[PDB]
Amino acid sequence: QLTPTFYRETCPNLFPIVFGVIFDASFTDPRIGASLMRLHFHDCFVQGCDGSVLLNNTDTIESEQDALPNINSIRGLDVVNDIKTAVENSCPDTVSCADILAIAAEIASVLGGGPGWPVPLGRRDSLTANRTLANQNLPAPFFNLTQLKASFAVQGLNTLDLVTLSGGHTFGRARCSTFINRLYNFSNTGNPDPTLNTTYLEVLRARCPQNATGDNLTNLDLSTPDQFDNRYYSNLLQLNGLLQSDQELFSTPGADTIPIVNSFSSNQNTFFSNFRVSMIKMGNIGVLTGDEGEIRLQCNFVNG
Ligand code: HEM
Ligand SMILES: [Ca+2]
Ligand SMILES: [Ca+2]
Repeated sequence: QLTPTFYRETCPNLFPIVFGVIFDASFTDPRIGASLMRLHFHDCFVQGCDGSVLLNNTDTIESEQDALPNINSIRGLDVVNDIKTAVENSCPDTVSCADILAIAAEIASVLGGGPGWPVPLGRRDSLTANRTLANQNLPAPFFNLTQLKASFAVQGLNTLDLVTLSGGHTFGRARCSTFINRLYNFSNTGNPDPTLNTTYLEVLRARCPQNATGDNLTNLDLSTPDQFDNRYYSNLLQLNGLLQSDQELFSTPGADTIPIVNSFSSNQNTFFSNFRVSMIKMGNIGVLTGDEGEIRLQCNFVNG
């Protein structure tokens, strides 16, 4: 039974240590926060929030890091190991990698202006990984509302939960290819997605030609690119949602989620509160406790 003081005696100043690490790691990278959060997300949806995603390729394991949604996309496993190293120098093999990811996501929010909350801890690391599962569990951006809702149900999350965690896109980056299909030829129609702001449609065609020498980066939130706030929901009202799965929350005739987007864009505090709740719920998926699993000494390889 996960408890926020699971380390009260075991690792007294756990939080202070990891907080410091993530803070210095931002002196040169104002994106590591968003990167760390999304990392905790990709862990939970596959096999459970058990760090299974941080495992590298072995003669015995085929890393999830090579699945369609992970390859050439997720980042920051480096800053992740720096945390482990510093935590170990204080609490020799007592804190799990799994928990470290969960603590990073909360700290990231606080460090970006967003809300905070007491993180329940006590999970244990796994001994396996599942690449194929990864491909069939993480939602893709070209999914329609029906599809998105179903993917969250598999995890035990509802419609509110879906629209609430999408707020994570209030900061961070995304490569051209992930949304370019709605810039020139949507649905084989030869024309741009009719639900994308025309002004933005230009700025975007600028950053993402119809053929260049590679994938350029662009902010998920044109309003407040690095700050955690309800701007992401406001943007939807003016058709400025970057990804296809973002806009669909508001521009899907019929809706169900529309009143919720409206609700949030109005009262940021309201949005903030559902979040704290939703993040806790997600951090409880397929957890390993008590004597299950182990305490990894190095987050990239299993003990031995
Ligand atoms: C509901 C389905 C979701 C879809 C379809 C989705 C899709 C994406 C895609 C395609 C990218 C960017 C393209 C790339 O860089 O390769 C991305 C980035 C991001 N997503 Fe999501 N995402 C989803 C849910 C979430 C959730 C639940 C969170 C966390 C609460 C989240 C947090 C982020 C962050 C912070 C980034 C950028 C991180 C960075 O800059 O490295 N996403 N997402
Ligand atoms: Ca996992
Ligand atoms: Ca923002």
